[PDB]
Amino acid sequence: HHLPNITILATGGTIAGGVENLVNAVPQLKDIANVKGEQVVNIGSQDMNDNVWLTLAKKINTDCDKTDGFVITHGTTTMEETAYFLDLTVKCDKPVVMVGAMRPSTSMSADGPFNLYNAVVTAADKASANRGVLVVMNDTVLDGRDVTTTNTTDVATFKSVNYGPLGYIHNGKIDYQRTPARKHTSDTPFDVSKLNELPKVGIVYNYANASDLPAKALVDAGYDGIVSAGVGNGNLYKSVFDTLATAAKTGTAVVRSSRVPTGATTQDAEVDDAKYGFVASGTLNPQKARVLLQLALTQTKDPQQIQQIFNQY
Amino acid sequence: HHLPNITILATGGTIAGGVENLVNAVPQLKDIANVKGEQVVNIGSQDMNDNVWLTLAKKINTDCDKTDGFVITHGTTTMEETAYFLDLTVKCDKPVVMVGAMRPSTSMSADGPFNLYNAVVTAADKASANRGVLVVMNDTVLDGRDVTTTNTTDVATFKSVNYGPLGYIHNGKIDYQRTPARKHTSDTPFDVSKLNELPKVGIVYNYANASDLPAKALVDAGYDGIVSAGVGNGNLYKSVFDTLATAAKTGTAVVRSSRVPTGATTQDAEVDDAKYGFVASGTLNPQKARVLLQLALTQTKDPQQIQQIFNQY
Amino acid sequence: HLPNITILATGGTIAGGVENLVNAVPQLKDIANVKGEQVVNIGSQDMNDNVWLTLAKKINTDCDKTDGFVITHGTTTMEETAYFLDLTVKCDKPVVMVGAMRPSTSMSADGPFNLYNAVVTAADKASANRGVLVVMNDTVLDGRDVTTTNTTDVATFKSVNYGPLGYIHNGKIDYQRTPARKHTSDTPFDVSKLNELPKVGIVYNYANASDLPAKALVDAGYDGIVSAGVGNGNLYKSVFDTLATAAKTGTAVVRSSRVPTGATTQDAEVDDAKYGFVASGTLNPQKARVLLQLALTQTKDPQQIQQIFNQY
Amino acid sequence: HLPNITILATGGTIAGGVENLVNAVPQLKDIANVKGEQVVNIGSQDMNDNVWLTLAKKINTDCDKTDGFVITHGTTTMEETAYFLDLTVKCDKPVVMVGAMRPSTSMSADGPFNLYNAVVTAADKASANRGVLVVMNDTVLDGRDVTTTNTTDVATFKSVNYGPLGYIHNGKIDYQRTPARKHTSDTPFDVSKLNELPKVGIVYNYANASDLPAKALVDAGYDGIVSAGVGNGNLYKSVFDTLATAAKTGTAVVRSSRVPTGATTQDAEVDDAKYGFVASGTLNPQKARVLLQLALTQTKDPQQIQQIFNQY
Repeated sequence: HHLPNITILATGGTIAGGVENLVNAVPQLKDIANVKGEQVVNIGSQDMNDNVWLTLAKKINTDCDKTDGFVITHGTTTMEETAYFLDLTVKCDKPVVMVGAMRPSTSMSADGPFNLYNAVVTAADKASANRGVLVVMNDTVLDGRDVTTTNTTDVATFKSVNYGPLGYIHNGKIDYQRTPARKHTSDTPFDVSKLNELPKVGIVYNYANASDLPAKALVDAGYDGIVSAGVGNGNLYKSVFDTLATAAKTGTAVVRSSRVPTGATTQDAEVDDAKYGFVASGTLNPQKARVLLQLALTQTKDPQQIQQIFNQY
Repeated sequence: HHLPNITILATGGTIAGGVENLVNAVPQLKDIANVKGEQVVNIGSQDMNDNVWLTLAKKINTDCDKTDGFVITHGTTTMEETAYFLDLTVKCDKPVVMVGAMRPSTSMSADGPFNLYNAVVTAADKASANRGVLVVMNDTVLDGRDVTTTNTTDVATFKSVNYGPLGYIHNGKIDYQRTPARKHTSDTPFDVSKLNELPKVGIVYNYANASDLPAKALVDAGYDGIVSAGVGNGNLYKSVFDTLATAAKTGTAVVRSSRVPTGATTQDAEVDDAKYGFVASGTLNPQKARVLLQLALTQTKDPQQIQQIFNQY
Repeated sequence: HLPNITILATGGTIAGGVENLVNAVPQLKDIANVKGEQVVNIGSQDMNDNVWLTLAKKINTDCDKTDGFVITHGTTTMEETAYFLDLTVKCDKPVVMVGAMRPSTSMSADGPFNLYNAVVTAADKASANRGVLVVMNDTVLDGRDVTTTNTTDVATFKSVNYGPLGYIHNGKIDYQRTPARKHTSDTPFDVSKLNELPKVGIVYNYANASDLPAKALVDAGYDGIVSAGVGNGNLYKSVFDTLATAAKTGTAVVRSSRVPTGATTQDAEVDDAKYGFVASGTLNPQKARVLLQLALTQTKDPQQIQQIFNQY
Repeated sequence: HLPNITILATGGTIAGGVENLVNAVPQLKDIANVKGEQVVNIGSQDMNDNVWLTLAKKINTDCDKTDGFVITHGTTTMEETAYFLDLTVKCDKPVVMVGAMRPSTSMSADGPFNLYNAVVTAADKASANRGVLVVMNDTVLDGRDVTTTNTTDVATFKSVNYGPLGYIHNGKIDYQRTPARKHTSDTPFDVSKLNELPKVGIVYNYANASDLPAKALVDAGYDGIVSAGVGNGNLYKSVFDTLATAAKTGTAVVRSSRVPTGATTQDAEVDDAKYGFVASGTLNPQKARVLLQLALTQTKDPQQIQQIFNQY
């Protein structure tokens, strides 16, 4: 019979070819779906922020019943953060698919048009429901939790570096062989429909001879939470460790992640988490650990509980 | 005729099996070289710092004539930083080889013994001279500039993620097919033999809704230089960009690197470097960009000159 | 009350006979009651159909007598045996394969810790119902996707298209994935009455390829030929012509690829419908052989072989 | 004064005949004076010895008439042609190969930007003396190590053992590496008088492997056989016995590996000295064929073939 209705929510510039005119930039979209577009905000992905996240999640939650699936156009710099936020806060189990482009739309061999096409194909496929928020880039379907950018410029940068992709797309057909095991979307307790702001969580970097001043500035300003981008398996330079130990004793939530791009920051391996009240991020990298910590702090300030959240989501 | 003399400088705990007794932990070392060991410092790699670096570089430079090659035992967390520092400051063109272990020496299938063996094999091979400071891990020879840790726990974590390894080791023989093109060791102008400290350079992280407070703390404390771990191709969150723009106008050196684990942060692509007085790090990740910036600042505070250094070393 | 784990050996020892293992790796005692048995003693590179049938029958038979199985197997052909077992084992208890890239007498031998992690894996209840597993280098990999990516590296084993199922740290496994394709007790393949498998060989494509290998297999009456194609399963002209003719005579022909990752997709490069060819999807040539052998025990029709290739 | 770059085409067009290219990619005009010529018109999967000899002769002949060459070639066998040219081209001007993973009429076709970057590469003086290059997905790769890693991905081309030579950003190349093995004008191989190459075929190893492919090649008088071995170049028993016998009769036998990265090392698994076998090092089977063909134009002694395999 008929084609699904897919809504395209844009957050920034056009990635192909005016969100209302996408069907004229990529006319092949008409054969896959009845497409409607809305510009929700217009900003550079590098300036992505908590208000945009709250706005997007509310919009998807409210409009879930009116459409068969969503495609979100988003810049590549912070795609991985936005995707995990929505993966935790969207209560709609219809396909929510994010997509961007590594090359500008006017450039030779621009990747955006085919990325957009494939994203609409993903959002229109019934098998894509109930898998969480998805990122479609370079002929691959990736889950919002594991997905990250691995290269500054490559069209193939987006990968799920720990657990792999969910599926591959070839000629408008998707071979799914995986689905994420951690809880997402409608299975999480996080509800943002009444929040107009989120807890303050910052990130500090570790390295040889690291200054403690970044950590001290965040504590002095009353941050709710601090993520450490540790060295190796979440290790801290001594002055950073002293400042964070004190902070965690006096009510700051402290998550140990790693600057190292793959693998888990594991619980009491290098550092005695139970003694200091620290939380280990597992496979969440620093920027994703921030997202989960922010949301955890809307429900609890207890480190043992926060740790359990980091083991479930 | 006879075996080379190799000196093993240790910075921390034993990686096999007491630096003087390594020849009893790995007796096969005797067949490859006449080995001597010295404990230079004893610290956790996560607490690595500028004084240790200055001490190591002086020691290698002074002792260069007394030995055929050096092996340095070092923890894995900051190996990649220490290696690049020495790659720029060591004036000895005999093999300088760093080595560590991802598993403790008492654990089942400890990687250290064979890593140590292979490191001594590398340091004893005449073909290893004139290639810069080398890291030997998991049967692979890696140059100190490109080498980084890719996984929190894997024995195979060390990779040269942009340009690849220099050689592979199989049965005590190395097949070298590459050598680094950027200038190293005795071809650089950096000389640390008279320095008892280095310029202050810190790192700030970018992410959605990033605080500018870490950057402001470093500027207020008079840091000489700031490396930004940007999003994508070295992009900055707006408040971080405003603070750094001001800082660079008033004499702080500012290098744009990326949190993204591979690829170059390229010069005037995303950001107008010439307008703001910023320097693009190319393929140096944030912690390595710090090392080069520190050394650049012992010779110049001019951004155009600093950029040229970042294009040569 | 520790689980009972059976170790079935197929070759030499990977740590330190088969009942010496608890002496070689004393930490095993703390995690399982281990019993060992030497099923065959063969080098992995000489792995064959008989060993496969034997292993599947032993596991299917002893399923109710133990809580899980660890099979010690050499690394060269581990990926083939693992997938065969993945399709033919009807025990849904953990079945975990393990080997070693370095010999047991070498410095920093990988076998002991690998063996220890394999037993940890087979003893964990969360490992059941995931199909046949390979445990190497602290990683838990599914039998369909796992392949060896490097000739000598201890980290060689990877699931190159869809990734691992779990990682192991201090004896605990973080499972975040399970394979979607049907395995073990969900397959129709039953080897309990078979003493032999259909004959399936493999030919390689490259520039200026001889069609002689393909002709030698056709002339010998092979039931099936898998092509290790160039790119997206393409064939050198002369090999193509030999295989189009054999397909018309009822030889089953599967297009796979010499290229180490990605699917050989259906009807994209070659018109499979027209020549009666089957596309392997993500199965590399040696894995596509395994499935084709089994498919041929149920059917010789290409369209139904294609569907099997789309479900298992 | 822009460089003169010649585009030699071997098949269809990768952007948009061969002189239409400057209309298809107008930005080329700003970086080079481009002349095009269609040397053959063949699908990459049917690539053969004749096309190789022709391309090497054309480049060797026209070397002094142009500043660099771009060769448009289909992706399936690009890695083979690139290495053949790398050993036989005596022009030390840039020779750059390029192709496309998506067809020119598809959405987000990769050929135009690839072609543009290839011409950029051939026009840059820093590209000379690095041997024959492949330029794909903003990356500059050497002809010996480059291989295709995925069946469909635009990013498929990688130098999987030693990495790329350079990356291209906004028309500038950051070169940080050059290949150490001898190439182009440093090799002894000269194809200028040859109308044919020695016959070298490829056999695959796997569990329960037939020795029929190997026998079909021996019986036909092949000069050389490359084995795509399991693990570190191992051979299934029956294939081993067939090839040990052929080696004794003077067939040249090279052990390579089906495993996609790492070296097939000398005397490690198999005693090469004793059977007269040669180990391929990092050359995969299809690349090892190329070098073996050329080695056989100078010598039939295994020890000297081994040395060639250790130098080129």
